[PDB]
Amino acid sequence: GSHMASKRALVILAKGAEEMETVIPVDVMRRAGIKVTVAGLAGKDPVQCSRDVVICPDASLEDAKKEGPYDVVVLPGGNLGAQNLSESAAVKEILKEQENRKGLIAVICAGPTALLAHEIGFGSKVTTHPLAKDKMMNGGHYTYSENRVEKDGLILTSRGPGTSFEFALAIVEALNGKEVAAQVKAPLVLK
Amino acid sequence: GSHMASKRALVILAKGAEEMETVIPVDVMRRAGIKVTVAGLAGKDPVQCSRDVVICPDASLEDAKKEGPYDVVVLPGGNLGAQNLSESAAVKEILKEQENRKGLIAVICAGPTALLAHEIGFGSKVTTHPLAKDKMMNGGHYTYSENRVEKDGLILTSRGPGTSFEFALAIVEALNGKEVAAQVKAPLVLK
Repeated sequence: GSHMASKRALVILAKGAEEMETVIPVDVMRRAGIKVTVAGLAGKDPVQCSRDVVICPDASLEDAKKEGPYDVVVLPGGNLGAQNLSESAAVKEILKEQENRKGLIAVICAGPTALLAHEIGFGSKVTTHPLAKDKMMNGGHYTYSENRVEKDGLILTSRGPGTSFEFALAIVEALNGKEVAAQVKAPLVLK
Repeated sequence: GSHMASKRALVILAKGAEEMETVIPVDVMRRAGIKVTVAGLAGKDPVQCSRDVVICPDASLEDAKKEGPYDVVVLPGGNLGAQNLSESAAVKEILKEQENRKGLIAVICAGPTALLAHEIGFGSKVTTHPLAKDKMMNGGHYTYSENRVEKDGLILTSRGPGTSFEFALAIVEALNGKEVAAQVKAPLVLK
């Protein structure tokens, strides 16, 4: 078929998610032509984020989970967002399936602690927000990195709001290649 | 009264606004303790942004306009967002009042072309997204800058999604001072 990759992303949006860490990847991936489904963890109703920005999901996770599999599953950070994701059986199942099928998992900031909660990617080199380091490293199930973006095979992690553009472009690069990522980067006026 | 500034921001959210350029300033200003009202240009219902992210306003502009004045009026970019803002009599009135009372106006990316439409801040040094330069400069009503953030008195402009953190921190600095801006910057993991 076509040499032009048509890819799909699942972004899981929980109450208390960091809104910048949600919107930057969604926007940047859509700029790349990735079909992104913003899926509300609890359901389809609008989601109150960490600084009270309210984002309306495209669908409930309930419904979006049925339209899998996805080329990447994306978890934003935010302490409460990460907590909610960590407590979710539905999220456990999706991550496990994604890992089982050798699909990309991309998580940022406090997000990676959801990987810890769900026993996903043990033994990976991972980064997190500096403040989430101890939580992530409790039990020594990973090797820690200070890299702004870290990609260890199909486990892609990043550090904070300030690494969100780099994180999103790394996802684009992994799904669609370097040239597509360069195209999307070009008008962003990034440093 | 208190030596600790309690400040208020009005962010005007139009259909087709750039969602990153909306959420980054809202989040960053709220991190600073600024009371931010995300006001929907057309009303209080959820607003579809440039890459289809849907953000629920705190209020209609109709209602928020009555709770003025604000310490800063913020206009995000996005071509369609900027167009809608440029066509709005309500926005014209708010900007004029803000300029008349020597209050801050902060605009990013395509956003500054709304200043042009409304004849706001003529003779200011301003920047825009590179692609919006010609539109902004039509009629020679401003002096152009390539600075990532440009502040000419009470007219603060910036270039794109990639300058959004710098733009938001500049607003924080203008309202609450350098130390508050440093506090907010510290955990962002910015380059």
